[PDB]
Amino acid sequence: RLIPATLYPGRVILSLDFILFCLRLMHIFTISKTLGPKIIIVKRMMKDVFFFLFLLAVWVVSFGVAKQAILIHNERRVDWLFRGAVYHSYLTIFGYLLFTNILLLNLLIAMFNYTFQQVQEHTDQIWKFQRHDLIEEYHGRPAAPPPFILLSHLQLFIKRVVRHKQLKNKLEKNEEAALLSWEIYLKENYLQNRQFQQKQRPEQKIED
Amino acid sequence: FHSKLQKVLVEDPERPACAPAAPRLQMHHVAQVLRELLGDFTQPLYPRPRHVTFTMDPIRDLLIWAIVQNRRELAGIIWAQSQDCIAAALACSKILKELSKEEEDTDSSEEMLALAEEYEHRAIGVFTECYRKDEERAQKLLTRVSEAWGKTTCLQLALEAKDMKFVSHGGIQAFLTKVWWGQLSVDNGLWRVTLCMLAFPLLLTGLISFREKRLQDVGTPAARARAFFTAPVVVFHLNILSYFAFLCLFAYVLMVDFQPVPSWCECAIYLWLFSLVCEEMRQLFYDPDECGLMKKAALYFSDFWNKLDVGAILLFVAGLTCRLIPATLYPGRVILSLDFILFCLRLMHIFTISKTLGPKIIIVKRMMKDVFFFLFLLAVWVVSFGVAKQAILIHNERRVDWLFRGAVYHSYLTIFGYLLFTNILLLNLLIAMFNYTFQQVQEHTDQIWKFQRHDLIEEYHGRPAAPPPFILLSHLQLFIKRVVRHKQLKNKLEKNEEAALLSWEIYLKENYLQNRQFQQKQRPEQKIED
Repeated sequence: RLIPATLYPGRVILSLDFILFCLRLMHIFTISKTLGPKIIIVKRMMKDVFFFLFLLAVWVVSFGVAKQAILIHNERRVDWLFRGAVYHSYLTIFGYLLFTNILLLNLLIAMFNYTFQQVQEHTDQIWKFQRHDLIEEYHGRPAAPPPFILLSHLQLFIKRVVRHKQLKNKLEKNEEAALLSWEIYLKENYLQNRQFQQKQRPEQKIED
Repeated sequence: FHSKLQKVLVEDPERPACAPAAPRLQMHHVAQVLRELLGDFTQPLYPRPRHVTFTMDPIRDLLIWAIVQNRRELAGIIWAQSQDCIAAALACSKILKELSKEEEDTDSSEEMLALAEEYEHRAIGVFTECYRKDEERAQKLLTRVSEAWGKTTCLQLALEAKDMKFVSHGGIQAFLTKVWWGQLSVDNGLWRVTLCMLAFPLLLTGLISFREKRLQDVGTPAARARAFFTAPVVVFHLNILSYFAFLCLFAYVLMVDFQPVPSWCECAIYLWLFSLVCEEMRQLFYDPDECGLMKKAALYFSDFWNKLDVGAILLFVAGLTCRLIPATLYPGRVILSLDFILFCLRLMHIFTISKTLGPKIIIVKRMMKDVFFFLFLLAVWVVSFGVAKQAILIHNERRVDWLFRGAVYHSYLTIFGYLLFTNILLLNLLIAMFNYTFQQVQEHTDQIWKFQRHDLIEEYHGRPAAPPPFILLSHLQLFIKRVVRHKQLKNKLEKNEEAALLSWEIYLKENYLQNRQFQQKQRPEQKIED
């Protein structure tokens, strides 16, 4: 930005900054109950791509190389062959069918489904555990929109110059005694029911 | 065993030389057939002849006599008081599996194949008892040459006996991962290893990790440099990078360096393709156990990945003449291009190391079969509709050359774009042929891959410590040693220490048997029977 002459080298930095901004935008679905755990599993899906790229792009580029090799055998054009091979690879990607739809697709689908299987039980627990950190963070957040939040950012200084009661508070002792007695009664009921119901197991009956 | 023992008894000719009228049974006769069953790698258990005189370990021989003729209840009773009970428990399974495939029966051939799977579990359950009392002392008995079982280790028996549930225990996998690295620590990662191998001046700083902190705190600059080339993972990374750089160079000369005077990389492609086969001299030539040369050739031919590696030279077979006379441009580009394609296909073997995609390549190598016929399910109708495309055009025309290009263009357009049959009818055929053989492989692929890991680990342990580009210095240096097995996976311990190790094993075996019987008496069916 400071020196705007570096157009050709410099557009890519800001464009990839935009791409990373968009990637950071993807965190919003943790609130979504139906897609929160889904983003959770995708964050573990991300690993297989790093190597499926080496499984795909290398052979795509290889066949692009054979495309230029078909053309002519011997030529000396570093700049021209770059554009030609780029165009050939782009055409191959847009269109190859023997390897893309048949051989690679099931590799992809299988690498997916292997780690898709057996995650139904645990993702719910993981996401319902991770909810609380965001809930507490946004509880502790100021009550102003980010565009305007400066009014409180310039106002939270005088209080310091001269935990919340929602998730952690002190009760009155007289009421707490009744609460503890209620808890004692319910614990006694639970233990009594638990032992009464566990004595009825068929293995326990056979042992008896 | 009786029949084969009779055969070896009658076939030995200088045994009847003293008295041909009566055949006399001796000790070496059972030993020879026992070696035949158990494997070539072991020396004969009973020495050749050349009051009461016990042999060493007088229980192992009674255990063989009980195991061979399939005596279930005697077998456990005799094994309950054995000297070494991982090696014996694995040899008892190896013998049973070997002698349970050429019996010509369905009753005892099925009984012994199941008794082997039980001595398997005995060997597994004894070893996890040792692996939970200690960590370092639970592997020194994993790799120790046994003088009472044919001078072989407890790991080579399991590996060669097709023990699929023992070499994938976890206590076996930790020991294999430990030698996959060497003397350096394992809790480092792969990204750090690549960062250090890419940047040569990146090992003298506090980046890479180490175990046996005597060399980590007081770090010797000379030893630190040598440790990485000693490590086999570094050798593997150098090999993969060298092969990939070679393949890129071959692509480069395919692109632009294609001169009648041999381009600066023609001799280079010859020599660095020889770089693959010169190591093949080591893999094929080496026989750690006494094995036949024709058996070595058959084993090499049985490997489809090795078949692809050979097919690299097989498609060289049409390439050297095309290079020698470069006028055959139009016929000759395809040979080298398909050679590149086969090179890329051979490059796909690298993921066997990848824990998450190793078994995945394993299953894909069995996925490859369905494509051979789905091609006949797809391409034939694609070409058929391409034919109808030209049939729509005009009815009668005589242009062999022109209609070829026209039909090729029509088929290419149809492939690029048909939608009624591609996405709807064919897709689910494909997906189903996939998912049918996808289902029910979750349990076995892990065992198969964890079994196949050891061969690559041992190969790269036996590999030289130099990169393929430079490995010629050792290829020209491994000749003077010959002119005038390793201790990592097979070594001899000191007898005084071995006695204590065997006593520790005896104590843990007793504990395991005691717990096993105490826990099996508590089954509900057993309680009802009681």
